[PDB]
Amino acid sequence: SKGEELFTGVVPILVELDGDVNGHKFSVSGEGEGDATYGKLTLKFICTTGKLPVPWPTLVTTLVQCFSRYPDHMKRHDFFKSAMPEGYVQERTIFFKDDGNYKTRAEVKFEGDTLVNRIELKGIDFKEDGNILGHKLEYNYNSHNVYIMADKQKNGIKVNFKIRHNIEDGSVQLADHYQQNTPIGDGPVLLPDNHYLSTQSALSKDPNEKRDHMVLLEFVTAAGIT
Ligand code: NA
Repeated sequence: SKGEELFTGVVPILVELDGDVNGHKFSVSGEGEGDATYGKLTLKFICTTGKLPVPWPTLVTTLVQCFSRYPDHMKRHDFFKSAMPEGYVQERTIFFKDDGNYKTRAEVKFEGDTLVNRIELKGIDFKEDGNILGHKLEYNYNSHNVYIMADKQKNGIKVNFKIRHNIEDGSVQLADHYQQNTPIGDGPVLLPDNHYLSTQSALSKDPNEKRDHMVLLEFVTAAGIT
């Protein structure tokens, strides 16, 4: 409705994250655009503090599900856009198997015509020689499904899914994601029936960019109903 009409065209996106993983502090700034009509996201992220101390793929999920394409028949299940423009809080705990965890809190809302994702990330219990702090993950990203359920008690949603990061030896580093989103405003939101978002992502590098960075192209579509 009101929220849905804010995404019918191309919307500029800004992402700002401050992180601390095992005491390694860093900041990331991202810019790009989203076109929910095609579930399309294009963004470029920059580590503004120097070298990123964790692998870029591990930050992908943290670094705007309101850009998902919801088929017309599923639009009544789109919580994310319904919370706009006031926005929502997105919180996650990401458990890296046999390693540490990230806890994140983000506020996603409009500032003017720009969709902004402001994030604080805290990582603890990482192994200094593990796949994360040791940078043993390939610079790529597998397709992932996100499973969404209503959470009535918080007037929001609960989300869970698995991400499998590719290790450079051919193995896999699992990152189990637990997520909750709650509206910032007190207006009504769409509480959905169970469904999922199917996402595909491609990571690349800007050949003229010398700062540590990540270019991302992502397509996201809601599914699972009718
Ligand atoms: Na402890």
